[PDB]
Amino acid sequence: FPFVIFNEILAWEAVMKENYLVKINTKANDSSEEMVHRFRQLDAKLSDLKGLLKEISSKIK
Amino acid sequence: IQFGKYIRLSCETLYDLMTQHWHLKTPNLVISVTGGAKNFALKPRMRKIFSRLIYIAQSKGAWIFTGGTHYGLMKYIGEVVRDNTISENVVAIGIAAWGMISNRETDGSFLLKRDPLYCLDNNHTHLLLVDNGAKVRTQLEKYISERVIPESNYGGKIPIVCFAQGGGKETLKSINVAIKSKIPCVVVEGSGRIADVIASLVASSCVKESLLRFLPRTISRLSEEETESWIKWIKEVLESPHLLTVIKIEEAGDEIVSNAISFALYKAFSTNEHDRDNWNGQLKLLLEWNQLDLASDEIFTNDRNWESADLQDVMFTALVKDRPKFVRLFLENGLNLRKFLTTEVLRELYTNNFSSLVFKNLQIAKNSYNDALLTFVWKMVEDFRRGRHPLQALFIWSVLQNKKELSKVIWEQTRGCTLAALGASKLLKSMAKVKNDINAAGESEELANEYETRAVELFTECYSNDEDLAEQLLTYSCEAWGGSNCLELAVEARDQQFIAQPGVQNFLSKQWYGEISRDTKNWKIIMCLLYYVSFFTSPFVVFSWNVIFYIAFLLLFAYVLLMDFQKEPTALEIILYVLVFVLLCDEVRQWYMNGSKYFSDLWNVMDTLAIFYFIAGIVFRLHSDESSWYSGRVIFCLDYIVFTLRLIHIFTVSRNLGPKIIMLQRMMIDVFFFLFLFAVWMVAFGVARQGILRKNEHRWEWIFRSVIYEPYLAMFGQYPDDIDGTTYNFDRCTFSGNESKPLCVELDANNQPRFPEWITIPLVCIYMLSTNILLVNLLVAMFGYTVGSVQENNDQVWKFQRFFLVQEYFPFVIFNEILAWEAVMKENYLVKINTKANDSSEEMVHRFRQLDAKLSDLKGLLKEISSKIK
Amino acid sequence: LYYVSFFTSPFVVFSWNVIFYIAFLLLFAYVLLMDFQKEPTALEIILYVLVFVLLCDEVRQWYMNGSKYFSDLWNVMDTLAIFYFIAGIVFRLHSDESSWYSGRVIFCLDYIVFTLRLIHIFTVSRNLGPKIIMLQRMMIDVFFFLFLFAVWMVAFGVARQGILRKNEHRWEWIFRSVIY
Amino acid sequence: NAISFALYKAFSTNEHDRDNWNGQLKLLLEWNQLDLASDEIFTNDRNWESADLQDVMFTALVKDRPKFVRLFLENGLNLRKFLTTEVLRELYTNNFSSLV
Amino acid sequence: KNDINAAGESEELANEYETRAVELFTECYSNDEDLAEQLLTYSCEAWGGS
Ligand SMILES: CC(C)CCC[C@@H](C)[C@H]1CC[C@H]2[C@@H]3CC=C4C[C@@H](OC(=O)CCC(=O)O)CC[C@]4(C)[C@H]3CC[C@]12C
Ligand SMILES: CC(C)CCC[C@@H](C)[C@H]1CC[C@H]2[C@@H]3CC=C4C[C@@H](OC(=O)CCC(=O)O)CC[C@]4(C)[C@H]3CC[C@]12C
Ligand SMILES: CC(C)CCC[C@@H](C)[C@H]1CC[C@H]2[C@@H]3CC=C4C[C@@H](OC(=O)CCC(=O)O)CC[C@]4(C)[C@H]3CC[C@]12C
Ligand SMILES: CC(C)CCC[C@@H](C)[C@H]1CC[C@H]2[C@@H]3CC=C4C[C@@H](OC(=O)CCC(=O)O)CC[C@]4(C)[C@H]3CC[C@]12C
Ligand SMILES: CC(C)CCC[C@@H](C)[C@H]1CC[C@H]2[C@@H]3CC=C4C[C@@H](OC(=O)CCC(=O)O)CC[C@]4(C)[C@H]3CC[C@]12C
Ligand SMILES: [Ca+2]
Ligand SMILES: [Ca+2]
Repeated sequence: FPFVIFNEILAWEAVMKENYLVKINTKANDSSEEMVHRFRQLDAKLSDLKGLLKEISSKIK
Repeated sequence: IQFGKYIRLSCETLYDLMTQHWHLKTPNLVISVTGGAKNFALKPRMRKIFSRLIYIAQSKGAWIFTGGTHYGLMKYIGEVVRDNTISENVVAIGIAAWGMISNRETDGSFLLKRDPLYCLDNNHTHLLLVDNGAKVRTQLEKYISERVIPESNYGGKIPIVCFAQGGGKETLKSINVAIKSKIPCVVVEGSGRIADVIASLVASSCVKESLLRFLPRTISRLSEEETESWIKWIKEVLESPHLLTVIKIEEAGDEIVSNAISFALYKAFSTNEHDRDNWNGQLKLLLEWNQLDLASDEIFTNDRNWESADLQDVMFTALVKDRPKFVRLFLENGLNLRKFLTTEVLRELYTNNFSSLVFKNLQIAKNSYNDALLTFVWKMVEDFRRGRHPLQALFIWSVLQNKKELSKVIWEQTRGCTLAALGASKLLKSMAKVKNDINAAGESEELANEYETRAVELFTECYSNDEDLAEQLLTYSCEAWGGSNCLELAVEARDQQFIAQPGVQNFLSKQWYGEISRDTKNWKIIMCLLYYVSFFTSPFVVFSWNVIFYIAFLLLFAYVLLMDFQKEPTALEIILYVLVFVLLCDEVRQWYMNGSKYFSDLWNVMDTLAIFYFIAGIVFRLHSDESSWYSGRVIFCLDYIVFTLRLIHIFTVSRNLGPKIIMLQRMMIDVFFFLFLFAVWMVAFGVARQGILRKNEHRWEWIFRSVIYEPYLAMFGQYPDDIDGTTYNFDRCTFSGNESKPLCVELDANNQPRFPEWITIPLVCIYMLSTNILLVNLLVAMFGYTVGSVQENNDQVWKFQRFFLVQEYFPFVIFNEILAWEAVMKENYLVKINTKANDSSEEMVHRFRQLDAKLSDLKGLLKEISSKIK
Repeated sequence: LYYVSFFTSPFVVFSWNVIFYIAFLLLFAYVLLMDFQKEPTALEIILYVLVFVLLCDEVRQWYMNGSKYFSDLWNVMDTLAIFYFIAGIVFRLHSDESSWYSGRVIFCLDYIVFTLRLIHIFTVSRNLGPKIIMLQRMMIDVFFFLFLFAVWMVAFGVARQGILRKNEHRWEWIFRSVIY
Repeated sequence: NAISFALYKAFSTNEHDRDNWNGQLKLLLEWNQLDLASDEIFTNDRNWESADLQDVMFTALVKDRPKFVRLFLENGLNLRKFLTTEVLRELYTNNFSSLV
Repeated sequence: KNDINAAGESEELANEYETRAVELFTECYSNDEDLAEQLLTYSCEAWGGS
């Protein structure tokens, strides 16, 4: 006891860190617990429906 | 080149260069049409898609054709290719245009501050430079798609996918000449200029209603004669939508690339008009990719052309390539698993695809932990390796290799699924105990705790129906799949949740009370202590008449030891020699009802040395010498403790003492910490207490009477009774070394006690503070946390060892419809599993999909009425 | 050289520093009780070597760190363990029983400080380990208890002297009856 | 989101500042309108070089525009090239607050 | 500590980047652990001291 006294690893992280930063900046979008964004996507065609009937209203008259 | 290889081409033999001199032939080819994007919005969704794309391309070993320059997506493609190649292989060939390269040289190294030219990308290892004064790239698309590979399930043809995301004329032209060529499988995305136009369109004026919301600032720079030509291209692009696939913004899920690549590769495979008859190739194509919902809807939902007899070669490759949802799809559409699992198919499953890393891990278990079911499977796995309920043999194959989702599929096809959910938990707990890995160990224990909870909810559903039918399942060997029944198989694997459940606990209480009508009262049976003889058949009474025999054994062993035990062994002392032989014979029987798990029990060691010290007591007694006859009585006295402390372990059945005695075996780490602190404090104080006395001999053992023993009595209250001052040399001490009194305080010429007494008095008062208060009262808190923490676990532990005490069952003692009932109830269980994923239904986003299915039908019906008025 | 590579892991280097330390305390025990004559005997000098080893091992902890070594609390106690030991050799080598006995008392009081290092050495053991660090959280519960006990001792002990009455009381018969 | 949208809609339609994407970016940087700066300025690949994106980057750091620092890096900006020895000197002497 | 809300928020962000490094390393360790354990020994081109 007194004798005691007297490349590939970086590339491996770069793939896995990239999948981490991807997983962060989309999980705010993968929250998605409200269909109020999908509610916005519904009424995008209801203006197109009434406008297409307004365009056919000029063709009969 | 230095910043790879390059070549300056001119507008077939290109492919002869890239393969015979350069790298390997490919089973895939993904092409990202861009390159003019010196500026590119690398959004996290566009970053997600092209990072999962190259990971997909590395599983198959593709080439990737990009723009080749150092900006935008091609810089990002090369960065993800380079990191994936270092950590099959992806080659990222760039195809640039040689008039747009900045610093042309003619092993040449490559290197103005606002140049409109392009820097070459560093991480494209092979570059193609087209000379002039897009064409040869699309011709290289058409040649590789016509290149015939015989070892493929695509019909050959080297599956080519084109990824369109950007905009401009240079890609809009490159989608037409893609689609004009056969099999481009162009895939568009919902982010970009042109790729957002073609995504929205899936009339000549209706096209220009789009592409001005998406490309408003390039048509104002365009002539009127060219915007009809731009409309003319998107006319031809939208002509064949079976080569166009969209990755929508709303599908921001997982595997959105492989659900877009394989959908594009299937849409250009089902429309060749000679492979539409070939449903086999479309199934093997849909099996490499994980597209299950396309393989069900497009292949199996017509009843068109199959026999469920050539569904076997696609089944064998669905097992070994880990397709758990496709094993389930082949069994839903008709596949006899007891006929598919021949003796040859299991031989090809146990020799080749059974990984030898698992088989060497079972070679570890042949010496480390020798069990009874492990030696049952070793003959079976080495039966086929040396080349019967075979469906459970496939279940063994899938649970050993930790295939979690596949084993849940094969579990639902067994005939005892109530049984095999425990035997899988036994095999998995063996492998999770042989620890050479950490995440593989931490997941194999997880799946062992899935199949244990799977067997728990099975049995509570079994028990909430007819319980005598449910209790009859626990006794079946079940055509000898395992060694033992469903009840003992949870015991060998220590499935404590399965025995703490109220079905088994009510079963064991019925088996312990025996023929006695259960729940009379516990008092009335003791008041009752060939119908009179059948009372004395229940193991509750056989237990009680082994306690009464044991207490009367101890009362005889008491009376022999105190009033009897003369020089020769008297009359009653011989009856004690008979009663220890009975307890010796009862431990011979426990060496006969078990081989070596009897020795694995701790308390079945203590009762052997209880007999071993007793038979040593008869040896020291029969010597007729008081130098040895008295030491015979001392061994019999010390043996009385070991026999009386067996009355603790006998009363672990009592439902009141029972949990508390097993609770007592959890305090032994709180005690051994307390004894460690107390022994160090005893030696530190007891040796420093000898700054009072001073001599050289001290008997070698007057030290331990004063250094160890006298501070030991201070814990129960002794407090240095008359050595710590104003107690002179009147008695208790010798000055000499005789007699056995502890020797005197060191003195002076004044014959005064030399010890300073301002040091020894606060030394004792510190020690009496610590070990009597700052230590024992600490032990209560560490006891008090233990009963707070392990109490809900001790109930499961006591209910677990409650089985062995019922399993154990006076010298006269020593010397069809049930399967049909489970088949209905198991069928309602497997129905309830595979629809509860659909009965989750907590989001109306599926109903949101059902809403807009008619809004296209509404606007289209108004488009159809628009032609009738005009 | 496979037998020697067993003795390279720090688990064994820890164990052979415990066995050395326990045998240091067993020698320090046997010197303090049966030995320790007027001149320092044969075995007593081997104790002077073993305290120099623990002095050199604290020099090394003053060399693997500069001042975070002193920021540790338990790396202060083992320095005054050596400092009271080297003070013990000073009071011993005087050849005067007025001072030679007080050399043995310092060596006796030093035996507590060296034995209470065996508490801090066994904070690795995964069983005693959490509980010894748990023991350093009770010192605010104890110092509250000692505060309540000392105020109750003085309030009762002084009011216990509506029994006796004198004027001198040695200045220290009070503490034998009011506190002790 | 209503003031800056109104100020942008009357800035992109002057027919002499529609060529000036630099002024429409500095306008959209004072207000925190990120989704308008992405969709209306960066989603055409119309006219920038990612070399005069540096003066708008330096004012996106010192005026605490965290979502616009992210927007300039998504659309191409070499941060190891933008952070010269001079830019860090102008970041450690002036905008590095001396209370810190 | 000369402020209170600035102190109570600077300790919060220190506990964000600590939990950010924890979920990084559990993702590092659930992959190849000898690769993950080799990260803990790198000076990493001498950014910090240790
Ligand atoms: C000199 C020696 C050999 C005589 C032995 C004396 C005791 C060791 C024996 C005789 C009386 C026994 C007890 C008599 C009554 C029972 C109640 C029994 O608890 C229950 O029955 C639970 C239900 C209930 O509350 O009644 C558990 C064992 C116990 C305590 C026995 C424990 C061991 C005892 C104390
Ligand atoms: C002079 C001597 C021989 C007479 C002493 C009488 C005992 C030897 C008898 C009378 C009460 C008996 C006990 C009464 C009931 C208990 C609890 C019983 O455990 C139970 O699970 C039933 C009680 C419950 O479940 O609440 C096991 C037997 C036991 C220990 C019996 C063991 C033997 C006992 C102690
Ligand atoms: C903090 C509390 C909870 C702990 C209580 C500590 C006391 C139990 C100890 C600490 C100091 C001790 C005293 C310190 C030294 C003296 C003198 C001693 O007599 C002499 O040494 C004579 C010296 C002289 O006067 O010349 C007798 C014991 C006595 C009273 C001790 C009595 C008990 C005391 C008060
Ligand atoms: C006169 C003096 C100097 C002699 C010293 C006697 C004790 C201070 C020593 C000798 C025996 C030692 C113990 C022997 C065995 C171990 C077990 C060890 O615990 C474990 O190994 C945990 C794993 C397990 O349960 O085995 C912790 C230290 C401990 C208690 C030691 C603590 C200190 C002890 C009591
Ligand atoms: C006459 C004297 C010299 C003989 C006394 C024997 C002890 C000096 C030896 C035998 C048991 C040893 C101990 C056995 C195992 C422990 C626990 C070990 O801590 C662990 O983490 C391993 C145990 C675990 O992780 O459960 C550290 C060393 C230690 C204290 C060892 C220290 C030295 C000990 C006490
Ligand atoms: Ca037994
Ligand atoms: Ca130290």
